[PDB]
Amino acid sequence: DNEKMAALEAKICHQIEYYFGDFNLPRDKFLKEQIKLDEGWVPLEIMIKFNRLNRLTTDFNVIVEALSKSKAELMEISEDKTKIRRSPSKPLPEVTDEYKNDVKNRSVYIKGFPTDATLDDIKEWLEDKGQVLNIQMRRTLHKAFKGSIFVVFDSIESAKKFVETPGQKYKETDLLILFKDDYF
RNA sequence: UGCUGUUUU
Repeated sequence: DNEKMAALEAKICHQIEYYFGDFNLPRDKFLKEQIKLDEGWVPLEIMIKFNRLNRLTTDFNVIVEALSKSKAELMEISEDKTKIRRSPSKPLPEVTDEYKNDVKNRSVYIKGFPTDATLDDIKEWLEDKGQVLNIQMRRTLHKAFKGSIFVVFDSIESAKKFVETPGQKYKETDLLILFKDDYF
């Protein structure tokens, strides 16, 4: 059962690091508010209101233990273990031309998922395909999923590898895979 | 990053 706990804690790490990451934090009004009141410190009481974390755990001890063993070294834990924050060692990148051009060059468009596909289905599908930093499910005005996504890879190398892999499928369907540069 | 809408159409 120590095995299941370790796997649970990896997920908790990944989820919280996403929330405070480069691809969510700057567009996350609710998280931004909480981050201004203390020196970046946000209480665990408030973090467990985030739905994906909430399904993983509501136990403070499990979250604190997860982030202590994390290899990303993004999150710090307060002295009293009640609050977490993004390390002042990891500032948010200034959104420059260089930065956005660098993100664009490793961002990929994929179309051909079923419209009833969930984020968890897509994540499962992307597991062996390279380090992915963001998944954006493209939606209509009324919030129906189109069956296309934008994915941001860690490096152009890992994006290129993926884009150049021949006949990629989601179960049944052939996928259209394009650099976001090539999509309009 | 992105996406979205924006009548001094």
